[PDB]
Amino acid sequence: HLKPFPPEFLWGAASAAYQVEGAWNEDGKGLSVWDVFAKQPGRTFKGTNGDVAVDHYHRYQEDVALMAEMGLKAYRFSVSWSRVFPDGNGAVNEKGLDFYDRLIEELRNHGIEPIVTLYHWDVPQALMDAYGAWESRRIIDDFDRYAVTLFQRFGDRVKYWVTLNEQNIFISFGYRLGLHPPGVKDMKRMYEANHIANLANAKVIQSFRHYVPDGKIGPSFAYSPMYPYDSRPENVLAFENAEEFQNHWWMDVYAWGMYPQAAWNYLESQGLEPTVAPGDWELLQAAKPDFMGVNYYQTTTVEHNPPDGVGEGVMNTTGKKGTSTSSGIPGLFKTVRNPHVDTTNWDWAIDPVGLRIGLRRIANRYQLPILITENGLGEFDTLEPGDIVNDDYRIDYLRRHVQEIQRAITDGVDVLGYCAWSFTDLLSWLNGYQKRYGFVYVNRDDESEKDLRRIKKKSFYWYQRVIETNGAEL
Amino acid sequence: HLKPFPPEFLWGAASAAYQVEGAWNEDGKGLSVWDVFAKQPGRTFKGTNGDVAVDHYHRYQEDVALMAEMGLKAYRFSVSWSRVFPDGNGAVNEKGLDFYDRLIEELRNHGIEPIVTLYHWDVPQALMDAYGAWESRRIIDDFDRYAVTLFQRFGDRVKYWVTLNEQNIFISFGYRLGLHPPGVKDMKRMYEANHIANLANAKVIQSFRHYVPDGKIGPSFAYSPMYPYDSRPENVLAFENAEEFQNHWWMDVYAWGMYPQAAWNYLESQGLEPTVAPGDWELLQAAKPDFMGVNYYQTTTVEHNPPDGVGEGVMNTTGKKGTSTSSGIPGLFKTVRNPHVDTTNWDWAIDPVGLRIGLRRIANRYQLPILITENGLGEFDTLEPGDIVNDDYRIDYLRRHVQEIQRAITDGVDVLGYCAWSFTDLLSWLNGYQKRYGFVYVNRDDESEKDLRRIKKKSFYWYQRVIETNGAEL
Ligand SMILES: O=P(O)(O)OC[C@H]1O[C@@H](O)[C@H](O)[C@@H](O)[C@@H]1O
Ligand SMILES: O=P(O)(O)OC[C@H]1O[C@@H](O)[C@H](O)[C@@H](O)[C@@H]1O
Repeated sequence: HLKPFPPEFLWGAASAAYQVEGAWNEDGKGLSVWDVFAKQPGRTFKGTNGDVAVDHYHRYQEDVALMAEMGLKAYRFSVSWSRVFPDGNGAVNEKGLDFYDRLIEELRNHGIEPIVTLYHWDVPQALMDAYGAWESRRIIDDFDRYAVTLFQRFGDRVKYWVTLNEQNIFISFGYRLGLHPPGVKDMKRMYEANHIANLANAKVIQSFRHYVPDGKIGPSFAYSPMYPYDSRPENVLAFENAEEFQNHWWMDVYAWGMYPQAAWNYLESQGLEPTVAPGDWELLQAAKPDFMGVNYYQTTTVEHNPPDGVGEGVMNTTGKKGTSTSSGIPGLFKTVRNPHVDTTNWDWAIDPVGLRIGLRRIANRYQLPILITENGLGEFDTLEPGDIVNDDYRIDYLRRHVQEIQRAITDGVDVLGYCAWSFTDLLSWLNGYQKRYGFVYVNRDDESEKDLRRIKKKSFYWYQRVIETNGAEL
Repeated sequence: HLKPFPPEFLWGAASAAYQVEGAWNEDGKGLSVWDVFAKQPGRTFKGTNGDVAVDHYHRYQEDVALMAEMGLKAYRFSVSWSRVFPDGNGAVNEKGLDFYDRLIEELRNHGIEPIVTLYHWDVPQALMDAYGAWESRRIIDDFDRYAVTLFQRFGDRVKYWVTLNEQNIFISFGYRLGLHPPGVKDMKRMYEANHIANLANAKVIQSFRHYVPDGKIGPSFAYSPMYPYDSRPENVLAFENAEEFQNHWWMDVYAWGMYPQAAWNYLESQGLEPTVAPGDWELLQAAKPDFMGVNYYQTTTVEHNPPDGVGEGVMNTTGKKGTSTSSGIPGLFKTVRNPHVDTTNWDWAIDPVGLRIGLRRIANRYQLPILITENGLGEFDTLEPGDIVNDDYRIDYLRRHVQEIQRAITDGVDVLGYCAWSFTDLLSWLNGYQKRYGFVYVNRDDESEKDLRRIKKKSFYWYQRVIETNGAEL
């Protein structure tokens, strides 16, 4: 017998500024590292970039009207740092703030709760130019100043805040895999910037307690819960290393203010552990969040990896299912295909029970409320005659995940809300447009920009009914 | 490259008073619940009991000399509460305290560190008669009077103390399985008694901070780390249930003063959650231990268990391999044979890497030092002419477990010592005498005490060499 979703459950949907806004140089916006990075030849699929994206900066009023039509309780979006401080640390651009003000007013005027994400990977290029951005402690006070500006300006209107979105992703992709700005492949630098990002997160949660005392705030972690392949003890030990190295490495710092000891020691033995200054541990431990943001898409199964074994694998860019290969850390663990779940054609696991497992792990380990900030299925959509997009695949994925959430709530996990990814189709950081996540189809592809018109998918109406029946009808 | 065992590592061996002492009615000792229980027909194998056991009460000088010959750094034993308070809570039996004084003096005169266990399952029968022993809050103050009696008498000479030894066993075997005193099969009563023992534990740790400010104290948990059968999400979820219900239910209280939420809610949904009094959480949270004691023998593998599925299983007390059957909680998990490890003739898994995994989990979850208070292999031994016992099976098991401890120390786990179970052969609570654990064979069986003579097994000389080289030579 399932509990119902609490009466004030935030049924949400989410975006990210670069992925959606466009207007990349209007009204005084400065350059971000993704403005520069995406125009480098060969970085992004068919040269796609966010100059226009889906042009939400100009079309937000139509976008919010579709949200109100849908009945969204909440909308999560990111603020573009380079719209607010074109220099990162110089004068504030009032036109930048004014757009987010207009967006929030538009949201409230329709009874939609705004959830403001502070950082979704778009640090101003000037700060990377001036001092290497996340590799310098100077970004801590610059990021604080930016966050305080938003707190003072929108705190009276925004209850829910997310600090850093998927810090493990932009640190990892940006400094170990070289796939994101700044395009670095250097684990020593990766963990230095990661540590500085941890301090930046902690500093702004501290500021938030001062400036928005009645608000709620937390980082959002890209969480892939680890599984052992089988009950072979070597495989279970590999799972212990993987969950601590991939997940606790970040979530223990968010929740407890301290890195896990075994992973630290392994980094120390390699000379990779971050530099620590007086006052770091005090700050990190004094910044408890109200919730743990969670972006979930899939679980990961691991097995034993000998000292000689797998390192970086082969990411699935194409869509040709089967093209991924095992990624690992020699001596600790390597990934392996989970024979008991389906995958998308991008080799992503379809594992809604894994969401319940991950929600249970966070509550069991930290006793924190959880806001699901991102969950969704990316797939090709066909526009059929009569403005019909039949994305039954997308409905099937979201339904099962929402079902497992309800089971998590019945187990006792405190789930504050759920933000499907995404509201409209949007620009993928690297893979262009044809892998869509939206409830609302946007009329463009990789070659033709067309007119960017919004078309309601079948999933739009499925999710309209979910919100109307507070989850009772799925 | 492995770290060495720390220079003050407590290389130990262990026993329990009922299992070893004998002299059940000598020198003013009162009856314990096990004196009474084991003499009820059908409770124990071939009617074996602790009347004589291996007569360590009279023979402790011989036994300590053998410890000294082996070069033991520490000896862990339990104090028989009914020797000290014959009626549990009245006047002290000075002769009872005097035995443990002579024992501790004998150990210190041979340079062996005593590790005193306060409770190893033998509450005096008179407290069971007066108010039902662990089922009544009365026991909190009675157990405290007894602990403080020991603290004041021996605190000057004993630095390392264990409170409750395997609370999860004597509570669940006593109140859920009906296999230990008081022979109850009632889940509601089991969790009430469990909660009272949590309070008794916290109360004496609190008293210890006053009476033995320089000592170190912890409970000792019977830890079987759980494994999922495979990466099937339903099986990983049964692992999450199993680890929380069987392990976190006790260790979270010991480390954090808090029961885990999902397990609590499942018990509440069944009317099984314990009665909580004002001030309980305050006491439980303000009694941090210096270490987590760990009794390890095996891991447990689990799979999905439907709500009509498995409950109590068949236990193996004979010695014929393949007799045990699955046990579980319907709707949460059930155990299953781990196909990737061997088992003993009693169906206990042999999983030395599981010890590393369990030690890693405790450090990762609680950041506590660990004292391994029990680990050993129980098997039939053959006494060969010339008083020779070749127990290579025991050496092999101890060697691989001690090896995995060093890998755990290298990972960063703070392991304070290792107490092999047991120093001499002793009486098994239910299994009689033939399932032997000792380094020192004791000449007796289930039918005759014979001359109870002590015979060093081959593993005696192996462990002697382990200690002499501080574990460099295994
Ligand atoms: O590469 P894909 O399939 O388009 O997935 C990208 C999505 O994956 C998530 O990790 C990001 O938070 C999103 O911003 C992004 O939309
Ligand atoms: O294997 P057996 O004979 O059932 O014994 C298990 C042993 O290990 C633990 O369960 C107890 O702490 C010991 O007292 C006991 O002797």
